[PDB]
Amino acid sequence: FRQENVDDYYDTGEELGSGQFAVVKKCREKSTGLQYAAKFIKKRRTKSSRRGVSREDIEREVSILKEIQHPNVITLHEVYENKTDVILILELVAGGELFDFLAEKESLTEEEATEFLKQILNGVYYLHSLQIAHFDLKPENIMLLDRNVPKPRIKIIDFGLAHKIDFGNEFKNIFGTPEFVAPEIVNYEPLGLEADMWSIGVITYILLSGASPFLGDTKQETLANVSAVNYEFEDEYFSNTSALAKDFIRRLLVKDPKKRMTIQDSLQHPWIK
Repeated sequence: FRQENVDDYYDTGEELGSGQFAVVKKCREKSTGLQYAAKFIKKRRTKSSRRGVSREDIEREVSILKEIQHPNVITLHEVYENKTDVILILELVAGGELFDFLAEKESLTEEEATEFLKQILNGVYYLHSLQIAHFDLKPENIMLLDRNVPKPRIKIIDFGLAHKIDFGNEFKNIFGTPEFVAPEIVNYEPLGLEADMWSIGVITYILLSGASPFLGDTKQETLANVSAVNYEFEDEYFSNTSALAKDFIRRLLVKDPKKRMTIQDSLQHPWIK
């Protein structure tokens, strides 16, 4: 990573958002005048510390980002590091959240939505081809490059929990928002590409109905619902949803990961064609 001072080449600006471990600010590259999204990740000081992110976890997120290159995935521009932080100069998005964009339009044809879901599936497809499990697929991580265009492109913007599946030993923890994680995760079981697919199933469900399939009033209720895979298509929301759509969701939200559709099967699915 570049050991120089970010402030020497970029002019940080307004804060765009915060996370338990990071804070992304909008910056302007001095020599080009181009805008970027600088993500500040505070380093872990001690192995016993519960604060910050271990340089290994940072290493992992940087390598992944450095490897990927797809229209539906954020791109990494530069990486700076100082005494306390590791700054990732990331591509800057302007369209906002996908779900904020859709939730501003009138009715959204079941097909008009599939066009967006198709984009997501691609990005995931790309990632999975390189054997990369995103592990943090959720609305908040799905924005739009530009919202003032004929066919706005979606971008998977975060890669913190992203893991490269290596033959041999595996990981077990690494889980994100309860509302979107898969049962394998909750029960701390062997993880794979299946988790991402479960996530996709949840996205599509919310995408079409506007309701979460496992969102409890409290983190514990949710995890409980997820663990029990007790979702349902209540006629109050899924009354104007095709049979194929529900089938598509059913094949994704299944407890046994081996029986759960894969990114390829989902693209071959008749609801996507």
